[PDB]
Amino acid sequence: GPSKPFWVLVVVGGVLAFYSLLVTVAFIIFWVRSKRSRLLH
Amino acid sequence: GPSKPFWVLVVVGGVLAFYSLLVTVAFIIFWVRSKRSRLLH
Repeated sequence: GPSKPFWVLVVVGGVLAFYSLLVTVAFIIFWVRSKRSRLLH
Repeated sequence: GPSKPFWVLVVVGGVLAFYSLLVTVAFIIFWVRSKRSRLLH
């Protein structure tokens, strides 16, 4: 009647996976790439 | 009544994010690490 917990489970695992993966992974890419501090080869 | 909801939310979202993040993050970094390595010229 009031929806099953299956909703709160997909909603949490869904947003957490995209937000944590894109924000955390992108953070690593900028940390080692920015460490260069210079370009032009 | 007791079904350990918070426990599964952290365990499920914790492993899923650590698996795709640890394997994918290490995959891209190692790709340019070997190609941009050479050290044999």
